[PDB]
Amino acid sequence: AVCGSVWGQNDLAYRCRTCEHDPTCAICVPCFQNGNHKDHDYSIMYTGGGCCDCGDTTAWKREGFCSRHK
Ligand SMILES: [Zn+2]
Ligand SMILES: [Zn+2]
Ligand SMILES: [Zn+2]
Repeated sequence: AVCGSVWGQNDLAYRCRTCEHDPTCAICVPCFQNGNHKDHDYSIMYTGGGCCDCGDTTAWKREGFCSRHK
């Protein structure tokens, strides 16, 4: 249902300003790759570590969920 990926400080992840509900939101690289963000305002970057928001309706717009957590 909600991605259980976690990553550390020096691990890349994705922000998407089109899909996020808060600037602190982020999704893991595989969730980004398996979703649809063309023409979105997204950036690969470091986030200080985190837990993936893919699948969480409180953190991420449903249209931005990957195929595996939709
Ligand atoms: Zn997006
Ligand atoms: Zn994920
Ligand atoms: Zn996902």
